[PDB]
Amino acid sequence: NKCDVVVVGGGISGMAAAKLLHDSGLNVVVLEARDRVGGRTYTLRNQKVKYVDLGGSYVGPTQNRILRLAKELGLETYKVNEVERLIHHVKGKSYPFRGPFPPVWNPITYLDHNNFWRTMDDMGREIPSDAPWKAPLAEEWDNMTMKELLDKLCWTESAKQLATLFVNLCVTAETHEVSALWFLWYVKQCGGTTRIISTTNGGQERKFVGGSGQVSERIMDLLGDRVKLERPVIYIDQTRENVLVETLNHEMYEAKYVISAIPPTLGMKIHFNPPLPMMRNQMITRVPLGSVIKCIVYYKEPFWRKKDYCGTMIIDGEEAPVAYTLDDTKPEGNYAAIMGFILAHKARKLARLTKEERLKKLCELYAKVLGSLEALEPVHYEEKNWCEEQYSGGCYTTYFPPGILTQYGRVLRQPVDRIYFAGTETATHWSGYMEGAVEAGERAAREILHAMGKIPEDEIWQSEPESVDVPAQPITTTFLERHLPSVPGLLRLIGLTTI
Amino acid sequence: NKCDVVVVGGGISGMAAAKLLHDSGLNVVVLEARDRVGGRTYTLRNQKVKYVDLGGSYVGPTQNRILRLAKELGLETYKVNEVERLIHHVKGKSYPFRGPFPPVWNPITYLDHNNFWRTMDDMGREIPSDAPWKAPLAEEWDNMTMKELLDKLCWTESAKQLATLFVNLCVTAETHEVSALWFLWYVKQCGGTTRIISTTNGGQERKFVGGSGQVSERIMDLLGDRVKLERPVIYIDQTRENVLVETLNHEMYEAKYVISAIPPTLGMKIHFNPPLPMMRNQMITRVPLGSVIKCIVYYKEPFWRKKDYCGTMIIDGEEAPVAYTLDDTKPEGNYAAIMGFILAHKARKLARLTKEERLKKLCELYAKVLGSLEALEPVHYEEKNWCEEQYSGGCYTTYFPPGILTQYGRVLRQPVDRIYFAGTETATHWSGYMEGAVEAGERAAREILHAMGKIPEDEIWQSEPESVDVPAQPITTTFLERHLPSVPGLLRLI
Ligand SMILES: *[C]C1=C([C])[C]=C2C(=[C]1)N([C][C]([O])[C]([O])[C]([O])[C]OP([O])(=O)OP([O])(=O)O[C][C]1O[C](N3[C]=NC4=C3N=[C]N=C4[N])[C]([O])[C]1[O])C1=NC(=O)[N]C(=O)C1=N2/[C]=[C]/[C]=N/[C]1[C][C]C2=C1[C]=[C][C]=C2[O]
Ligand SMILES: *[C]C1=C([C])[C]=[C@@]23C(=[C]1)N([C][C]([O])[C]([O])[C]([O])[C]OP([O])(=O)OP([O])(=O)O[C][C]1O[C](N4[C]=NC5=C4N=[C]N=C5[N])[C]([O])[C]1[O])C1=NC(=O)[N]C(=O)C1=N2/C3=[C]\[C]=N\[C]1[C][C]C2=C1[C]=[C][C]=C2[O]
Repeated sequence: NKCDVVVVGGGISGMAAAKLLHDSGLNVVVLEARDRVGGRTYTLRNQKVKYVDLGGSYVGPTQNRILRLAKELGLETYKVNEVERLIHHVKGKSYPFRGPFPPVWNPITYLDHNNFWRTMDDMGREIPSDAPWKAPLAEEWDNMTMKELLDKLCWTESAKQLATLFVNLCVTAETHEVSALWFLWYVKQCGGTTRIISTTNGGQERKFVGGSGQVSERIMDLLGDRVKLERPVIYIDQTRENVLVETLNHEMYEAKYVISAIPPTLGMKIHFNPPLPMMRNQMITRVPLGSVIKCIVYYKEPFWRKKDYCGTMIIDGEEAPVAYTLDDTKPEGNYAAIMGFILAHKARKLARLTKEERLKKLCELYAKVLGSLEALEPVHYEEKNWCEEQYSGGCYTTYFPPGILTQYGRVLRQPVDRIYFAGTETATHWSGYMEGAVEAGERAAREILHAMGKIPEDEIWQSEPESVDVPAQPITTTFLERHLPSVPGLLRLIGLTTI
Repeated sequence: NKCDVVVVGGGISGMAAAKLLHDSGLNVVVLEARDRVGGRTYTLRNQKVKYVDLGGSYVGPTQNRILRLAKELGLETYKVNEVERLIHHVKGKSYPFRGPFPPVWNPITYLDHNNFWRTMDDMGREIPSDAPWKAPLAEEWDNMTMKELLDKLCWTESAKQLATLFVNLCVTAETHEVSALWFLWYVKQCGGTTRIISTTNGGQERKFVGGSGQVSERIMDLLGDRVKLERPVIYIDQTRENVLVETLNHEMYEAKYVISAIPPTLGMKIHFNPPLPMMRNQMITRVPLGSVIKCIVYYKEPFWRKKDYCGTMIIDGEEAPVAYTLDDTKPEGNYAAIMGFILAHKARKLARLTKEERLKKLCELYAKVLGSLEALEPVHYEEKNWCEEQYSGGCYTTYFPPGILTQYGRVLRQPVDRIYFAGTETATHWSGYMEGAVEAGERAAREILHAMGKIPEDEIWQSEPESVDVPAQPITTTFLERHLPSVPGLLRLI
């Protein structure tokens, strides 16, 4: 029945909002639709895998909020294996390489590639993290898909192919489905292209020893019985003095304040009284989540290490079920495993097959890519298709189709009376990640502490001190990288010497 | 509690599905979220307007299902006023014309305009009505917004402006928000561009004497207490023998079968057990509805008629709140009124203003466009912003963004166990219209009669005889129209 704040959803965002509110002295109830916490993070434990993240997993430098929350809860990180060579597989052939980026040899191609990654960052510098619709060319960029932007920028097929795979990997969606403004914002707010794509020194450097699921789990341990499992919220009433929140299993909760810590579109699953304002009413129907299957294939040993590969594969082409892999072996060197994502339209297509048919297609790809028969000899397999989840809607996160971010963007974290909004989609730094869930969660909680007159307005957005355990190297460019011209740029320099 | 079929939603689609099922002898319950029926149709009555459709309104030839259901319920149509000249207002100036299409004088422009309309129809002829994702070039067309198509096709800004207005009017959405495939399908499935845009001989020929809201109303009359108002469906259980449907106000219903007669995306408002299959689970998050405000300004007389205008204005530019108008005067010649739509991003912008501020912006525009002071002298005003409606989501209908129709399109009317799907979005002829709501309703009903073994498989999709009251003239082109070249075409010949 009664409390200070009801928090809808017990994902990392929800759970962090509740921990902060509870730490301040308030009575909080967490209402969770599922028979578990973690939401888009999930750690499976059985004797074959010991543990494994089937959802959100990677953390790295500049993500200091999740690093600190998890450290306070007693968790450690280990480094993802990047000791040996990465592999770029392209037109059915594998090209090993070190350093974060696959090298490019053809000099026209090299100019195209260097110029695309650079323009992404150039364009990002014009887009404010906390208000992407305020970019100078916001309308123009939002009225274009990433497919159109790529068609314009990329003067070689090789760059366009690589860029496309980047978009798919990064946002689990096709280039033609996403707003250019949105995607450009999404990359910028993670610290730019290098930070977002890297293992060493980037978004993929690390994982939690024991799995990311322990973050949500351990906050539930702190909160005890204030977390209610199997309580899908169906109904929110704001017409009376206190807010009434109703659940499917028929309970009623009453509070001063609500934090909604669910995917924006999952707000649809709740009936509102009074009705939502028009903008939010239509916004929650415009913001789908991408499609992905996360697959892990176990082997008796990390056999790729012996051929001097780390396990990272960037695999091109339509025929490949999985376009990106990472070593998923434990710190100890056991439970050898390759993690792979089946992305976007391929998550839709290959969902038709059986678990076993997917296992096979993957082993056959890895065998081809790593050039190793051993890859046909898996000891175990685990997969999750996030597309089938009623209480996630997809993964990793929410994408914005063309024309939406500028028309409805401002509305995402605009409070509706006594409803305040968390969830990683409303974050301003690493939105779409476990990091952004922690940011949005703590900031929504702090918005309420302000409404309650417990803290000053200037205390709502709070900066985070850098992890001492996971420090960030700065992102460096070279002189040439900065100043070498585009393909159209070389061309113009040729039409000018010739005259 | 118990019955044969629960129909979720009491719009025209739901209501037609229930009428048919009940006419067969089955026990049907209609569960309606609102305190009224009609859904996206709504007739307001007060002394000032007598009656007015604030939602779906127009009907015309080739829409035989709505014509017939309405005739059987005792309704009549009248013809929308198109006796005097239409007006094309372009770059701040008004160009009156007769015939369906605003004429084009500059010969390069003429070739661009003729070609754009013609390509739309050519493209449509390769898109199957009942399966758009089976068009030969389905992926290509679906991976492109209408904005990209228009940028390719249109070699003059005048054609591109006119086409863009056409897109906004027709689907209440911006050219950059919509799949090319989807919009091209939408137009073809209404009989092509001429059919969809015309008054005389098209989708805008007619209205119902008394308002279109009487269709839903009268069916509720027939069904009496089988219609439950203020029952938002919150939960559907298919795990047990009979389907269990729960409502917000706390009642439980039990049936052999469910028809869902709501906007696809409004399916999100319902928790399912078992969970929906993956494709539908995601699909219902990918399919928004457009944004529109329907506005009707009353005048003591239909003054435009005296200046030899009918009331139809096609108004260009960003500054104009309303891009399209029609005469909304009653058949008798009284309650003079201009109906106008505020479309797409203009619905979102102008929603910030007050009712009165919108009235003024509109009167000033009409005064300018009709060139009459009388337009500044309104006697009454009514408007509805469909964007604010929790149980509609927007109007007129659902649009498909790029890449969605081919990836999820096959899933819209695929039954989920014992749930079958109606609502105009699942129609194959005038989907998006009251006509499609009737088609999808009767066909979802007939799918259940088949599941029950009451009718053969070949009787699920049934053809409709032509209205004798509202007959269709055939769509004609001229020799020149067919064979005159594009702009790039003239160029190549040079
Ligand atoms: C799924 C996923 C996967 C598979 C993967 C990934 C991901 C995911 N990610 C993401 C994450 O996870 C997220 O962000 C988080 O988790 C979110 O959170 P939040 O905000 O809190 O929310 P959620 O979780 O969802 O929660 C919610 C809750 O609620 C509930 N509900 C609903 N409804 C309702 C409820 N309740 C009551 N009532 C009602 N009505 C539910 O149930 C829940 O619980 C991630 N992240 C991170 O951080 N990391 C990672 O790793 C991840 N992952 C991903 C990754 C990827 N990566 C990649 C590779 C390479 C690359 C990339 C990217 C980019 C670039 C590159 O290069
Ligand atoms: C809104 C609108 C407007 C404003 C206008 C218009 C329209 C609209 N339209 C459309 C119609 O109306 C539609 O289609 C119909 O109505 C639909 O129906 P259905 O399918 O049945 O569905 P609905 O209505 O929505 O219903 C549903 C129901 O349900 C319910 N719910 C929900 N949720 C729930 C429920 N329940 C229980 N539970 C739950 N959960 C709701 O509430 C409801 O009731 C139209 N149409 C026609 O036909 N006509 C007309 O007029 C119309 N409108 C329009 C028009 C326009 N036009 C234009 C001008 C010129 C042009 C155009 C177009 C194109 C071209 C051109 O040129």
